[PDB]
Amino acid sequence: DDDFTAMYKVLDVVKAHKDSWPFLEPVDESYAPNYYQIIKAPMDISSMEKKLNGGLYCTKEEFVNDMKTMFRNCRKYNGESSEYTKMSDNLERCFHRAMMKH
Amino acid sequence: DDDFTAMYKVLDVVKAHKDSWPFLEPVDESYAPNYYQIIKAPMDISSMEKKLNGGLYCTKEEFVNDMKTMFRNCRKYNGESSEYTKMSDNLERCFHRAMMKH
Amino acid sequence: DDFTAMYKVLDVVKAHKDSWPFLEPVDESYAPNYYQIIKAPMDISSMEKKLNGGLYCTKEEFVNDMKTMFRNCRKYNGESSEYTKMSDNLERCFHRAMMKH
Amino acid sequence: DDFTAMYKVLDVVKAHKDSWPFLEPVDESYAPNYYQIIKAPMDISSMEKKLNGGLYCTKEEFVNDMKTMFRNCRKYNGESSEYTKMSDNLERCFHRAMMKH
Ligand SMILES: C=CCn1cc(C(=O)N(C)C2CCN([C@@H](C)c3ccccc3)CC2)c2cc(C)[nH]c2c1=O
Ligand SMILES: C=CCn1cc(C(=O)N(C)C2CCN([C@@H](C)c3ccccc3)CC2)c2cc(C)[nH]c2c1=O
Ligand SMILES: C=CCn1cc(C(=O)N(C)C2CCN([C@@H](C)c3ccccc3)CC2)c2cc(C)[nH]c2c1=O
Ligand SMILES: C=CCn1cc(C(=O)N(C)C2CCN([C@@H](C)c3ccccc3)CC2)c2cc(C)[nH]c2c1=O
Repeated sequence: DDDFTAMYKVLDVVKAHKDSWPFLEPVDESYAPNYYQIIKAPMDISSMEKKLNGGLYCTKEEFVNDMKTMFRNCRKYNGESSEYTKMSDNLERCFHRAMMKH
Repeated sequence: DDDFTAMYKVLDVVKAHKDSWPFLEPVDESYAPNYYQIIKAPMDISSMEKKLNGGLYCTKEEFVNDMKTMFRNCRKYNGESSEYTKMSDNLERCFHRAMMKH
Repeated sequence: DDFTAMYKVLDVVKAHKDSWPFLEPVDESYAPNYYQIIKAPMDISSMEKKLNGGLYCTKEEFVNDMKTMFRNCRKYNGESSEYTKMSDNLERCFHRAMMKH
Repeated sequence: DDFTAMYKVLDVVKAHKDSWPFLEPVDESYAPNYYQIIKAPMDISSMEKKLNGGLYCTKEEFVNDMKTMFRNCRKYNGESSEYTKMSDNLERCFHRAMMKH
């Protein structure tokens, strides 16, 4: 198969994970005060989906980088001890297994 | 062929233009004295890139308004006869061509 | 020339489906004591930095860093590892590209 | 087109009185552990090689390499270094040239 199909299958697996729900859409600032003042490059699963379906991921590289940002942003904003960060770790290990499979 | 994909393609075209380089990042005040005191709403290509990839442009209207602001700030601070203003007219024309294509 | 050739070859390698574990320096949280075991770590981003920094005088000097990158994988993960299968895939791709460019 | 502009800019930059420390990759004998500290080394000769090799599609990557050059200087030598004064001068020079060409 090809890189598109692989990335599509990976996102589907990631979205299905029990802890994906905080990462599905862009962060609502009413739930997270000054998120966009703190986070310079916001990233979420729906934006990755938009880029993928829009033919904007030429290679797996820029896909991994966006994933890397989504998790970096979580850690940065919520802290290492946050419940969101535990979920982020779980989702990261999920993204990793999926990459290895697809 | 989606608002997101269209805006992504447009920004890429704009960044590639010969005169985009002074609009790529937020204005360095060391090159433009008291820029931030004069300009109430600063805007640049990297900020718009971050807004787009963050899922913050619901419609093209939102995007056009930021672009309008970016060029308004240039004319305001540098004046009609400035070399920056010639560049900002060229880039505005570039923004327009891209919006018609994508 | 050699410069442009080395440039095109890294691009081909990065584009390969199995390049993603070789793109950045190894995260020790995924590979315990990697840096204690591997004495000369190498990754695609590091070679890109050397290339762009004018640190590759020869084509050979560059080919040795690539070779080290695959050697390190085999050494650390073993012959039967899933990483080694991807390393093999990335290696012949590298070779195919070197012959074309 | 963008080529000619970037070529003229580099020529102007190379001609500047303070360009000489930035012309070639850093000699580690003058700067101890430079390559251990600086992860992305950049210099004018490397930028010339990329330009002449057709690796700058747009002015954007060219500006980014220039930004790296100066970032490296500041990082390694500090804000109060004589090299950093030279770096500021060369940056002002890069800027005038970019406006002209
Ligand atoms: C870790 C991922 C990024 N991230 C997402 C947050 C976030 O967005 N949330 C928790 C919710 C807000 C409401 N939404 C809507 C769409 C929804 C969906 C289903 C049921 C109720 C509400 C879901 C995500 C959030 C909130 C803080 C304080 N920090 C963060 C944060 O870092
Ligand atoms: C193959 C050669 C180099 N090599 C890389 C490893 C490695 O580092 N990885 C596989 C991951 C680490 C985390 N990153 C992040 C950004 C990521 C990417 C995609 C999904 C989740 C997380 C990607 C590569 C790794 C782990 C072992 C046990 N041996 C190795 C190893 O020999
Ligand atoms: C600022 C730019 C990058 N940068 C270059 C250095 C550097 O390499 N130099 C200054 C010289 C070394 C030898 N060469 C030769 C060609 C030469 C030229 C003229 C007289 C003698 C030798 C020129 C660059 C250097 C040294 C420190 C402590 N930090 C740096 C450093 O940050
Ligand atoms: C045009 C729109 C916004 N705008 C940006 C300016 C600005 O910031 N610049 C032109 C530079 C500053 C330094 N950077 C670096 C990375 C650079 C790039 C190329 C060569 C040298 C240095 C690029 C933008 C600037 C300066 C005045 C007097 N008015 C303005 C101004 O209205």
